[PDB]
Amino acid sequence: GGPEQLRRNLARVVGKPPADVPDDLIRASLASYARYWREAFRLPAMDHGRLGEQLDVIDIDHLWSALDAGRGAVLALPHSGNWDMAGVWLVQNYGPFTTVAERLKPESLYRRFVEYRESLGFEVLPLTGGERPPFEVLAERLTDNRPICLMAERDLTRSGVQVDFFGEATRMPAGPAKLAIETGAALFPVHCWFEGDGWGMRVYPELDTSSGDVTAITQALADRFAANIATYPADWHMLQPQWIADL
Ligand SMILES: CCCCCCCCCCCCCCCC(=O)O
Ligand SMILES: [Mg+2]
Repeated sequence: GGPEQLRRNLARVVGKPPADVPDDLIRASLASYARYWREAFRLPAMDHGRLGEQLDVIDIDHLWSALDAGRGAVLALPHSGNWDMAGVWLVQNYGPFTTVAERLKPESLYRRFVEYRESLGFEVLPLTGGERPPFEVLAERLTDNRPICLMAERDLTRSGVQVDFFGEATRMPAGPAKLAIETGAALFPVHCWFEGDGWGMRVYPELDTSSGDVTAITQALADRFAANIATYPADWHMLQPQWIADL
């Protein structure tokens, strides 16, 4: 989609026609987008121990307490800030975790990305073409009282859950809700953003699963993502189509 699709996505976040999205916001979002890729370049070579010691996560005790209760946890977050840096922080402060990635094309580029995240200490499952269904591995991780992390605000396929997002229809993956219902794992929304020259991260209160309804739960997740993106609009680098009307 590139910058023009980014402008159109920011138009929803901010409630204005694409043409009226503030110039300063478009600028900051492109700078934020550039920063992610500049950090991805060097992140495998940074001092991960130092980063784990010196960065903080607001309300990380949410997660720790879910793991003290033996429940496992689903950390669901949007494409904001540098989520790979948060992953480094979790690897250093808790240990390796499991996640999931679209099997991009070409396979050589997919492998580049796998190597990148594996060098950060993550276990990355292919969304397609792996030995086992990713869901089933994830559920086994949760039942072993482990955290999993899922990028959770975009899934524009037939099986994605339709939710309202900044007042308009989009689709988000059902996995986070499905996994929490099936395993009892706590479903924590997470947000990452850029905090000056550093990184801001927060774990939010777990989502109520009493409804047993994937669509209601995913809507609550979307609502929290929308509130967090609204706080740091420039850090949500969604340059791909997000809302259904843009497909
Ligand atoms: C604040 C608590 C720790 C949060 C850690 C979250 C780590 C997220 C890691 C995601 C890795 C996969 C991202 C690539 C997927 C894609 O966009 O195709
Ligand atoms: Mg309840």
